[PDB]
Amino acid sequence: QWALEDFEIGRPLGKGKFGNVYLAREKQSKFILALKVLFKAQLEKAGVEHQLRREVEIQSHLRHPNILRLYGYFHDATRVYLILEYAPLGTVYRELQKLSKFDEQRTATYITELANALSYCHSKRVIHRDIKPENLLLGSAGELKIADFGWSVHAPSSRRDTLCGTLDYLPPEMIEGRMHDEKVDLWSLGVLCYEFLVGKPPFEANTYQETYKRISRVEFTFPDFVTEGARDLISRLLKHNPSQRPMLREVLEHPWITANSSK
Ligand SMILES: O=C(O)c1ccc(Nc2nccc(Nc3ccccc3F)n2)cc1
Repeated sequence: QWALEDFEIGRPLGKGKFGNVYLAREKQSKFILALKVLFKAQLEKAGVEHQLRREVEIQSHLRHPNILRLYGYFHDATRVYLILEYAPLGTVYRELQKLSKFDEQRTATYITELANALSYCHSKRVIHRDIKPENLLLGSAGELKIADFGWSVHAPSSRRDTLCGTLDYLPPEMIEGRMHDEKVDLWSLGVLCYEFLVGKPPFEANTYQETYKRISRVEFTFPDFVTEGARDLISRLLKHNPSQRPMLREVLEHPWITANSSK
């Protein structure tokens, strides 16, 4: 069992509504990790305790290269602490703001990485991971890690979309006040891919109700440059009916994936 003084604390990597993630290192081994700090006073207000409590339980059990590993958890009085894997390269979000778009090789690789994570997660009976770029981190060299977990944290940047970066990634079934099956995730995949190539999500709009309009009615159009295998994958992924959406492995199999995927 750990405690706060077992750790040296660096800068905040990102600041959230319930707390902050700090760069840290265990004092003895001098091994660097990321410490999520949860103020716990917003935690009651927001009515989230027991959930989080079993969430550390679940995510404790998740081992994947494309999933950020939760090493441990502890708490004191005012704060809960998640001891996390450190991802040196930061957010795919700032990367995407850097380049303004990715290419098909990068994109295809990220998408297979993600598909593996979600496939793994499903086999572990875990659904509805938050895969929007803000929640995705970059490991040692290029590798892509799903952060999720602690409700969303940001490093200072852009400013533009703050949130209201929200439902672009929400599926019609979720937004529409209904339940969801594992297939929720494959909608996000579609959206992600689009963004990667385009630089913006397919449903982006200057009002919430209009974004909704486009999502639930699945109204989205490709710029000239998007290749059609890309189009096929995306169109195949974004379907009002969950049942018409591919299974993950089918996604990995997709011809365009295999074509440009470095993995
Ligand atoms: O800003 C940067 O250069 C930067 C941001 C993050 C980072 N690595 C990391 N590792 C593990 C967890 C974690 N939380 C987190 C922090 C901020 C936003 C989103 C996050 F999910 N962030 C490295 C650099």
